[PDB]
Amino acid sequence: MKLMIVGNTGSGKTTLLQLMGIDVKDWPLVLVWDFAGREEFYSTHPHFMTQRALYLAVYDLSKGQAEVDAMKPWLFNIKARASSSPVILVGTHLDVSDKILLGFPAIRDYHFVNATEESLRKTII
Ligand SMILES: Nc1nc2c(ncn2[C@@H]2O[C@H](COP(=O)(O)OP(=O)(O)O)[C@@H](O)[C@H]2O)c(=O)[nH]1
Repeated sequence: MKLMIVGNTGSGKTTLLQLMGIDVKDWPLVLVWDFAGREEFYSTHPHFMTQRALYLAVYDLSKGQAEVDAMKPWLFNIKARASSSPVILVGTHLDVSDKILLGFPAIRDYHFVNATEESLRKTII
């Protein structure tokens, strides 16, 4: 369960959390979301978490075609949250390797990267 530490900027939130723009920690049940202020707490209304989200669904492409299949449930939950929500599939680990669901969200594009060096970055719109 969650502990949400809310208050205007400057109130003591971060210093209080002595107890042990958004800072999510685990406090050893074991609980902590620490919000800098008003703007940051507003941003996490469920409306925004579901409806103003652009998703990168990232998978490791060198395990095979069961990790494009471990991903279908992600794509199904992404759809449960909001069914119009854009998704960009990215398989990583191109450098190390020898399928793409036409129920699923609006899959915007799909890339094959080596996530480790410069060569997607513009498709992110
Ligand atoms: N060769 C190669 N290694 C990668 C690539 N992407 C991630 N890695 C490595 O694989 C591991 C994956 O870790 P990480 O980036 O933390 O994965 P995360 O759990 O999804 O956040 C790291 O050691 C990376 O150095 C890639 O595209 N190519």
